[PDB]
Parts: sequence; C-alpha cells; structure tokens
Amino acid sequence: TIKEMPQPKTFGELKNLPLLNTDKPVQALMKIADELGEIFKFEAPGRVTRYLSSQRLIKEACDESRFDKNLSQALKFVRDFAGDGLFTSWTHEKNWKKAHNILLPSFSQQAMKGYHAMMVDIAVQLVQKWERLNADEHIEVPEDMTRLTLDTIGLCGFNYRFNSFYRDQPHPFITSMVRALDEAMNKLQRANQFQEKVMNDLVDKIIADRKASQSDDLLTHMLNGKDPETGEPLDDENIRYQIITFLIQGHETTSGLLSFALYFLVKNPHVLQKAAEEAARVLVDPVPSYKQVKQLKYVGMVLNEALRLWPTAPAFSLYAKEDTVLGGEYPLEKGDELMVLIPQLHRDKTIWGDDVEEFRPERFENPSAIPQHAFKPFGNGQRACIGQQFALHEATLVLGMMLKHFDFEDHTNYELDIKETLTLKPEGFVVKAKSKKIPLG
Ligand code: HEM
Repeated sequence: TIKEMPQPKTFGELKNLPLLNTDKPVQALMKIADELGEIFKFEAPGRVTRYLSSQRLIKEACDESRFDKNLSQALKFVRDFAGDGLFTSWTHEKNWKKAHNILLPSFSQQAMKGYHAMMVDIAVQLVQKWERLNADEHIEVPEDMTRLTLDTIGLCGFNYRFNSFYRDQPHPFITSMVRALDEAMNKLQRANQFQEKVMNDLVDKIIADRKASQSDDLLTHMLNGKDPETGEPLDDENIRYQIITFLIQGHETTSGLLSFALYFLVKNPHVLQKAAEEAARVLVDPVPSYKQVKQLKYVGMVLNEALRLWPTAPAFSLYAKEDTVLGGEYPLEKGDELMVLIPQLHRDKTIWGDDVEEFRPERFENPSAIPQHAFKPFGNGQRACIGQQFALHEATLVLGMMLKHFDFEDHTNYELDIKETLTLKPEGFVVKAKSKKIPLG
C-alpha cells in the first residue's frame, strides 16, 4: 500500500547533513543508495529532496506530464551567471521554449556536417601536441581534453579561437568557471572570489568579433533567428546568457567523457586493442571524413559505456507538477523535488545484470534492446541535452584519431580519483602516448 520512505539517520536540526560532509557528494549519495535502495529522502536544514536510483521509479519520474525539470541548489547558483539560458531556465519561463525553438536548428544533421571541418581543426591540434612531446614527457589527460572541447565549442558555435593549445595553463575563461562550479557545490554543505565578472569581457569579444567579421553557426541563430511560435528574437540580455551557457555546457561534460573513456581503455587492454583496430581500419584517410566518424561503431560503444559508468553530468532534478503518487507507494505533494542519481540508475542490476562495474562496450551492441529510461546520461524529455549529437560526434572523432595515431601507457598505474564540480572528471589522470608515426593531412 502506502509506504514510509527510506531515509538515512538524522542528527537533530542538522538532519541528514552530517552524512554529506565531503567534496564528493554524488559518490557519497551512491553509497547511501547502495544501503537504502531505489529511493531515499534526504533532508538538510530548510530543504528536502528524494533520491531515485532504479529504472522503475525513474521511468515514472521521467513522465513529463507529471514531473518537470527543477533547478537544484547547484543550478540556482549557476543561474547567477547563466541566467535564463537554456540550462538554468524553468520550462515555464518564456525564454526557455523561445531559445529552444531558435537554437535547435544549430544541432541538425547538416549543421553537424557543417561543424565537422572545424572539429577536425582542433583535433589535429591535439594530435600534433602529443606528437611533439619529448620522450621524457607525459600527458595531462583532462587538462588537454578541456583544451580541445573548449576550443571546439568556441570555433563551431561562435567562430572564436580560444587558442587553448597555445597555453600551458588552462585558459583564463576556464579558471574562473572551475572556481564557481566548486563553490556552488560547497555552498550546499553549509547549514548556517565567488563574486569576483571575468567572462563578460569574453562575451563582449565574441559578439564584437561577429559585429565586424559568412557565418551560419549557433551565434548567428542567437543574433538573428526569431521563434516560429511567437515571432520574437532573443533579447540582448538572454543572448549573453546563452553564450555563457553554451561555453560551459559545450565543453565541460565532453572533456570528462573523453578522459573517462581513455581511463577505461588503458585499464582494459583487450577493449583498447579492439577499439584501436576499428580506428585503423575505418580511418583510411589523412584526416577523418564526417561519414567515417559514423562508421566508428565500437568507439561509439566505448563512449556510451564510459557514460554508463560515470555520466559526466551525474544528476538532474525534477519537481511534481501536481499532487501525485510515485511507484504506487509514495505520495508527493505539488512542488516536491526528486533527484535522479544517474550513476546509480546505470548500475540497476535488474536492467544491466550483476557485473555493473565492469567496462563492457559490447553492452551497446544493439541499443534498441536497452529498456527505456535505463540509460539517461543526457537527461530527459524536452529538457534533455540539446548538444548530445554534437558531443558524441566530437568525442568519437577525437577518440578515433587518438587510437589511430598513438599507443597509450598507464605509466603511473593511475588510481581513479573523481573530482566533482557538478561535472565529473578523473582528476590527475596522466598517460604516456607513443606515436605510431602516421602523418596528418
Ligand atoms: C557527453 C557530454 C554531455 C553530457 C553527458 C550532457 C548532459 C546533459 C544533461 C544530463 C542535461 C540535462 C540537465 C538537467 O536536466 O538539469 C543537459 C542539458 C543541456 N545540455 Fe548537455 N551534455 C553534454 C554535452 C553538451 C554539449 C556539447 C552541449 C552544447 C553544445 C550541451 C548543451 C546543453 C544545453 C544547452 C542543455 C539545457 C537544454 C534545455 O534544457 O533546453 N551539452 N546536458
């Protein structure tokens, strides 16, 4: 019948908060999930949410007629900077559907074919960097993947060159971002520099570059493109929010993906061997064609399996549109919040079998077999990732070229250490790459 909701122990007015005293809250919540099962309530001073981990409950939560996207505490801080951009707007905010309609054509297959050459530009810069390292040198994986993904969104979206590969520290734009992503995550564990405004020069420079300057990219649609429903273009204030949104969303999760993918490949030599052999076979030309990337079937499986284990945007939040009952057992009142613990969803033994921790790309051999709402690294419904096909094309292309051009060594026997900034990264992951001395075009 009507069930009492599991909940970890509460400590007076502190509630459950002393159980999340960590820089790694998602990983801590995964342990609580292992303990309490498919749903638990979590209270902190003043606020309450319910963590879901099973495909059966999340499939219900994914019913857009009953639950909509909620801005979690973390997203409410990002909203200070990203405003009512796509990622930090409520669905019922006018600018949400408006920008969605305006910007969606920028991710059509075709706009995607139109991005490929610029993707290859940044990818060649990555490969050339690693070709040019001396014998005594190693690669800082997440740091270089971030150089690539930031430059890729810069160039494809905004025809702006961040020139991240001409810098040996992260781009100044990144360095701001990283501090605000962590401080928003830390502000949650507070029961009782963040203001220091840096990226607005960058935004000005992106718009001004375009002002001067034959482009048909994301920025063009932001600037000119009007919403078929209402006839309205985006206003200036919202355009600035969208630029910021796409610069942060357009690079951070993709970089984490590539990093985890390389991690899992160097830990699984037989998977690496097969992935490498596909890359050599398919990529027969000096630089990859759009069509060839689509032929990298096993590399795509490798990426989906990295997202299964460590989805780089690991949670999303929902709220009950009306009073409702969840799972036929848990009554919810209007406004009650739910969080989808994606890494936990992706370990549901009832869906995946009981080797959920193993890195097996062949799970994705025939994807239509995978139940609905079992695999959700890109979110849900109308508020799902708009950039999904962009991210996967970029990553497939890049991983393909890496595997074609180098042999990789896990030279420090790296121990996985996952840093959380509301995206996930394998912090400190380093490798050595031995060139196969295949020329570029
Ligand atoms: C593997 C890489 C990526 C992952 C795992 C990922 C994941 C996600 C997830 C889980 C959401 C839903 C957020 C929520 O429900 O609160 C989302 C939304 C969003 N993502 Fe992605 N993302 C990736 C790459 C990208 C890229 C490359 C772009 C842009 C080029 C992008 C742009 C966006 C935008 C604008 C939204 C808000 C969409 C809306 O609500 O209308 N993402 N993403």
